[PDB]
Amino acid sequence: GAYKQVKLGEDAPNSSVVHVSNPETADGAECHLLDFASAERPLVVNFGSATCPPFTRQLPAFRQLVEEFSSVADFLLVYIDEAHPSDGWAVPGDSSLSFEVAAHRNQEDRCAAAHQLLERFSLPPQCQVVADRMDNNANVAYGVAFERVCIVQRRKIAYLGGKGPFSYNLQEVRSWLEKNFSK
Repeated sequence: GAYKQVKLGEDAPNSSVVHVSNPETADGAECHLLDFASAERPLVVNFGSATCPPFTRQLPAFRQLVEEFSSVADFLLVYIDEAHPSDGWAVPGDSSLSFEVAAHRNQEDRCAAAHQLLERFSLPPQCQVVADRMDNNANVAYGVAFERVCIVQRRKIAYLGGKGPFSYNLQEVRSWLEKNFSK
């Protein structure tokens, strides 16, 4: 109504997004989040942007999850609005892991930033990538505060990272996957 609040167990919002080609569908094609979900296979959805350090710091660990589990689970990176958009002048005095991105003007800018991200962090095609639409519908529906992971299973939210200081933890996602595939 006036605000959204998603929780564990609820139906996963079928947000509108745009494909970002990640070759080994047409680049920029419109699609929906649940287009990437299949049978009882978990879909691990990782929301963030290049200027969000908690997100980029764990992108290598995300890549490893994709490598270890893509035969049994699907992976989707949803590129949202920049956490810390650049103004182009100030020089990060520390060498930083990720790269600067200015505030997106349009969908093309957001898709371009996702293309930059995929190259910088060596994400493989099995890590499917989309960009949120410019109305930020996926960001708002999934309650993302700069970065979040949601695992969708059987059309419902099976895992939803919390709001604590260290709630964004891809090794907790690893644990979920280990449990799901264990006897």
